[PDB]
Amino acid sequence: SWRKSEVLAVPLQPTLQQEVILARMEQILASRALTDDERAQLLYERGVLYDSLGLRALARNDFSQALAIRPDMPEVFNYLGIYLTQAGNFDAAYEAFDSVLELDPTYNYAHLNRGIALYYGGRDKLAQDDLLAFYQDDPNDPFRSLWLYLAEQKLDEKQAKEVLKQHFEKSDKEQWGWNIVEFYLGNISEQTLMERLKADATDNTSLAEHLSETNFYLGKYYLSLGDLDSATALFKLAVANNVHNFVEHRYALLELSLLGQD
Amino acid sequence: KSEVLAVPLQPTLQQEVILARMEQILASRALTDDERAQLLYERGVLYDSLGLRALARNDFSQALAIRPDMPEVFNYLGIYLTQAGNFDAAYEAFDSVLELDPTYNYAHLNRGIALYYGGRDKLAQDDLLAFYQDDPNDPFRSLWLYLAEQKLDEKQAKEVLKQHFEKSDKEQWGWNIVEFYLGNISEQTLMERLKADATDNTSLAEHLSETNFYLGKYYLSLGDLDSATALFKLAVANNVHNFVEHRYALLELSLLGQD
Repeated sequence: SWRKSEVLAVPLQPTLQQEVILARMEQILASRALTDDERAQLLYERGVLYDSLGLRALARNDFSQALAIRPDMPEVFNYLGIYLTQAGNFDAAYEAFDSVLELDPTYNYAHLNRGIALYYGGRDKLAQDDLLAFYQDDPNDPFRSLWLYLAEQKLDEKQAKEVLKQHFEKSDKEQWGWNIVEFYLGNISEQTLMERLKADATDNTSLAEHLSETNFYLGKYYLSLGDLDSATALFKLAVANNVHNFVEHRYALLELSLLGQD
Repeated sequence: KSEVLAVPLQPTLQQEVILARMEQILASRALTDDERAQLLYERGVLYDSLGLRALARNDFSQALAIRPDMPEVFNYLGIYLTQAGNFDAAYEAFDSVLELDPTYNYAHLNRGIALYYGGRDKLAQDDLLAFYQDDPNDPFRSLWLYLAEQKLDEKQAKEVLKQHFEKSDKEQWGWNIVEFYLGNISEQTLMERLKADATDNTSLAEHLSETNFYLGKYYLSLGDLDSATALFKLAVANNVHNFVEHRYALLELSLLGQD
């Protein structure tokens, strides 16, 4: 009923170019004219594309095949750890991100992703160490502050908001996601946030991507207030955008999976 | 509040396992032309069901090149032509379907829909009446016939819908939507019945996909573009890629966006 009043995108669809590329990849992979390094590479690329299309099992199959050809692929263990997190296997996810960082200690995203895994794994203090490390590599990225806030808020919400406020204040305030931060701080209404979101989006994909991020963070906000019905609706609304490779899409599905259990 | 939404449908592990296996079989020289054609068709159907309609059309076209007597393939190719807005070419594809196989009934539904979208409502009504006649208890056949008749004569279209409802067993869930069309119940009541009838996330998504399309068409026919647009997006958000209502919610949204 209320759903007709929401800010909504057309759920994202595969593009023709993406489909053309997958068709060509099938043909090249089928041919006998690739060296192992060229194969491992192409399998990784196809895996990234399939993940981006929401086909995470086909992505996993490709990543794993590439890894068996070329073991030195932090990029693959990264995806594998994300998928373990999405599956609720946090212990194994930690071991995957540990492998990422042993192969390549500069592969940053493993801190983000291991942090998220630790968060969902109930290890808030350790999550903060990884998410702080990630934040430090780019303090202007509002999503890094949002994740650090999430990891501090169960323990000390008051302090979490003080920290988030400090992060917002230090930042250049340029990237759109700081709006989500201002909503979390109580500076703006949800109406103001949604207005700002529609105003910023200029086509369907930018709209879908804002709604995927924003509805996930609104979902977590309501969830942490104990409003399960709003949280649920908001996670569903996030996923409806079909931004398959966003962290917020992944963990919106995860949060829905957790609400479905209880 | 959350119960009027489904979790958007996702590929299942089995669907992805089947695709991976299909790739390796197609890469082999183990297939006769007839086996290859069939496997290509099957992959195409799966691709289609996952929303990967260009990969599907690739498989379908290749299958047809190997085995030209495939009404099944022309039917999908017709559907894609309708989705793409190429209604004349769509009519020709469905013509080929029916010339290869006059009993390929769904071609009449699909050509009907294509004629509707192509603005040929009287021609669309011949195909949709014929499709109706083949299964009068299928509410969706009455809904599409109604949609086609209502632009020409709304009073008459309603009176035929009313007779179709009356004559039907009124069992299938789609008759609820017909009841809303007929003015018997409120939209809220429809959505309450939908929630009560769905059993799990996939049937909820499938109901929401159908229902939101027909609600969107109702609003669109009243000139309420905003409600329509929301409803069509809400239909698509279910990810029921292979439903008529999904395909044409997407088409309607492309027509609305073109404006």
